[PDB]
Order: sequence, then structure tokens, then C-alpha cells
Amino acid sequence: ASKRALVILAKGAEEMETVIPVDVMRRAGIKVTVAGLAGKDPVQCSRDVVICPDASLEDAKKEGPYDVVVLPGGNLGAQNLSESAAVKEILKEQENRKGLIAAICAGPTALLAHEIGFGSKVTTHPLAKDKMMNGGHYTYSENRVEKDGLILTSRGPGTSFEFALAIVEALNGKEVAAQVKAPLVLK
Amino acid sequence: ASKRALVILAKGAEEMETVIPVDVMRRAGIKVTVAGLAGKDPVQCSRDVVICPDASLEDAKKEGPYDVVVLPGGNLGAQNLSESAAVKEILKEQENRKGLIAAICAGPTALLAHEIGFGSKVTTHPLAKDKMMNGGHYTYSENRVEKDGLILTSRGPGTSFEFALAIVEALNGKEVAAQVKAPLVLK
Ligand SMILES: *[C@@]1(=O)C(=O)[N]C2=[C][C]=[C][C]=C21
Ligand SMILES: *[C@@]1(=O)C(=O)[N]C2=[C][C]=[C][C]=C21
Ligand SMILES: [Cl-]
Ligand SMILES: [Cl-]
Repeated sequence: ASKRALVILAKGAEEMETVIPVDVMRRAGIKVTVAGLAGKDPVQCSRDVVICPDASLEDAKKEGPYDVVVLPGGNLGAQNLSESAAVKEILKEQENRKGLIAAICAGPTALLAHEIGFGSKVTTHPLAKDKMMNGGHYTYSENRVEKDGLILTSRGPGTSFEFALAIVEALNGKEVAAQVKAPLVLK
Repeated sequence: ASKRALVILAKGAEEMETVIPVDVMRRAGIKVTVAGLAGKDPVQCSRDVVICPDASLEDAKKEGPYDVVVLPGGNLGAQNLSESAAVKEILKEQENRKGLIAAICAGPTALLAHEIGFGSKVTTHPLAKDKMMNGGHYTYSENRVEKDGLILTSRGPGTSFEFALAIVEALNGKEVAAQVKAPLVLK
């Protein structure tokens, strides 16, 4: 059975950090649902790319649970994720079932907001470090991708392929990740 | 005055190769128009990400000319671009005015289709090489980004940041490209 990913798409999300993981995960044969935080309507990302979600979050959450919940960055997207009770509930449920939780750039700051994965080693965008670290609830890392416990984090648009491939590795294994990687012409 | 980019978005385009250049160019302060080949309606990309264009190609072409015309890859997107008379006319006009023409992955094969930039050094995705090289009209390169004459090409999703930053360099200069690069957390 194919693994399943939920990608939560909020206004202000970083579109590169949304599309790279969606695309790479679909290359890996993962069933990905792009779920709109606000509803079924198109979402205006940080640099004005407009993406139409596969479903509302309201609907997607009733088709759970998922093998991974993915939080893109973009500062305003992460703020929107951080303010959402629906997101809080999805993440808590994922944590409780010991499922993978993945977040990139400022995305990890929504984990802080919702009190998810405290005690884990995490990375963020450099400019999001101080926010993430408020209270010392996580241990900070400068690795381009980090993984500790349930929590997989990464730093920025430029680490999005590595982040996505780490998700593929976690779900489908190293060999699939390597096979997906090769045609991409990564460095 | 800000430089202007036209990104032509066809069904089957590689969504990473579409969004990375759009986003990076907008970070560089370039005015980017995402123009739908088929019209104003949302476009289903290769891995099923659905992007809403800023305008139809029909409308965008009347707001030209542009400092760069950008052709994403994705094999079926490039086939759609290659079959379009509107694309042909836009590219011919761009060539005639000695403007930049940029294409990635299989995107450069639409240059072949429309007889654009013959004699230039080009790269493509490795799997698109034989198509591009039919007739020996270009000189092939394995550089991750290549630029010769009017024609800027690149290889795949994994070279999209380098491709986008090369476009920024060409239009706005090396310093702007370097400033845009730094926050991205590239290798
Ligand atoms: C990233 O996408 C984020 O969430 N915050 C930020 C700041 C600068 C560059 C990239 C990012
Ligand atoms: C690329 O996007 C394209 O146009 N053709 C292709 C084949 C394999 C991987 C990436 C690409
Ligand atoms: Cl941002
Ligand atoms: Cl393709």
C-alpha cells in the first residue's frame, strides 16, 4: 500500500517549499494530498504563485491518518499554520501515533506554536532560529536536514530537495530515494 | 525600470521548473508574468500540482516585449510548447530583438521545434539530448547551466536554482543574483 502525505497549504506559504516536496514525493509513488488550510480555494503563496489545493484541510483531515504531515515554510504561511486549531489537532494526532512530522524554513515554528516534538533536535532557516528557540524547548542544529524522534526539519528553499528526499527515505527507503534523486540532476 | 519576464505555462510543465524561476525572479524584483498557453484557466502540471496563471498567453503577448522568455520543462509541457504557433511567434520576436531566451530540462527542445537559436551551445536534461541534437543544429554541453548568444539553458529540476540565478544575473547583474542567493540556503 502506498504511503500517504498531507501537505498543509496556507496563504503566504513558500511555493518552492510546497511544490518541491509534493513533486518529489509523487515521483516516489507517495499519495500526496495538498490541503488548503482556508478551504478548497486557490492559495496565494509568498511570491504570488497561486496553487489550487487538492482538497480543503477540513476534508483531508477526515481521510487520515497520514504517514507524514508536511509543513512548508514562508514566514506568513508558518504564521497561518501556527494560528490554526485544525493544524494543532492534526499534529497532536500525528505525534500521538508516532508518525512522521516534517517542516521546513520557518515551518518548524508552527511546531513550537502547537507544542509538538519538544526535546527534539531541529533546524530552521537561520532567520527563524531565535523564534524556534524561544524557551529552549528544542535543541538547535545547523544541519541542512535534521531528524530526531518524530521530527524532520530543514532550512530553506535551497535545502528543499534534500528535505523531500529525506521524507522519501523515511517512508519508502533509501533505494527508492536514490532512484528518485538521479533523474533530478542534483549536485 | 524593472525587468520583465514571461514564463509560458503549458499542461504537463514540470512544476518545480516553473515555480523555482518564478519565485527567484520575483525575489530579484523582476516583474514576472506566468502566462497560460491554453488560456486563463488553471494548469495541471506534470506531477499534478495545479497552478493558476497570471494571464493567458494571448493576453500576455500583447503586453510585450519581455526581457526574458522562459520555457519550463516537463516532457509533455515541452511538447505542448513545441506545437504552439503562438509560442513560435513569441520566440521569433524575442530572437529578432536580441532578447534573452531561457529554457530548462526538455524545454530547449521547443527551441528546436521553432528553429530558434540554431548554432548556439545548449544543454538539456540528459534524456532530452538526442531529441535536441537531431540534425546537429546546436552544439551540446554538459554544463549545469549554459549560455551562448541569446540562449540560456539548463538541465533539470536540480539545476533550477542555478538556472534562475543565471537569469537574474543576466537581467539585474551579478550582485543582485548573489544577494538573492544567500537567503535561499543553497549548497
Ligand atoms: C523560508 O522559506 C522561511 O520560511 N523564512 C525564510 C526567510 C528567508 C529565506 C527563506 C525563508
Ligand atoms: C525534465 O523536467 C524534463 O523536461 N524531462 C525530464 C526527464 C527526467 C527528469 C526531469 C526532466
Ligand atoms: Cl518568507
Ligand atoms: Cl517530464
